[PDB]
Amino acid sequence: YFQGTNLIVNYLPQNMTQDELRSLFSSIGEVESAKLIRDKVAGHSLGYGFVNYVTAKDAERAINTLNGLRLQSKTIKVSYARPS
Repeated sequence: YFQGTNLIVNYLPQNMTQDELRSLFSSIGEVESAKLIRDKVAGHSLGYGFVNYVTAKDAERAINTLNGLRLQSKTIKVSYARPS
């Protein structure tokens, strides 16, 4: 089974801010960094972000707890950020 600290969070609502993203994930455990991706020109969210936990165990708990969470008209996807 895969262990890691780094997550990608997809299908976030357009009005979710980086601070709200950080907060949601901070409820599980200590967050090393949370970054909401936005567009260059218009400042609008691209609807996804990266959340890295201090501990691997907390990233796993974040996936199990928050994957599939329904926010507004979106079902979010939380997974490990892995290459390919």
